[PDB]
Amino acid sequence: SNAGAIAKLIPKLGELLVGEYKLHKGVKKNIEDLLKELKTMNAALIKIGEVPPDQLDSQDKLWADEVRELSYVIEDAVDKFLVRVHGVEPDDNTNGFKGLMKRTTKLLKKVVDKHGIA
Repeated sequence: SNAGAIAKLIPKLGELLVGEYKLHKGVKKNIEDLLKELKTMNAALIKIGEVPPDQLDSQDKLWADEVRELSYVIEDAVDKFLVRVHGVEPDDNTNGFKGLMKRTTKLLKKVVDKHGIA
């Protein structure tokens, strides 16, 4: 699977959506959001994958790459579980949500031109 690595992250985020963590409801809100994007992005490769590599351009290659690199951020999703026992507390500032929401919206704005992913 060329983009399988990204698809394997689907369940990775679901672990926090199932209710298996020691955090408030406001925390999981960050996880459900991440998966919400990958859910459409990943599935997109399946629909758009129908076309040959000739249709893809120098930019298209970056579109998918940006989604793959995002996997690095997903690690924090489950890491939040250990961060608890560590003594550290959740913070909207430290969480850097501004970087995740901005990194996602950028990719989503590109998919909206295909189907209109809100």
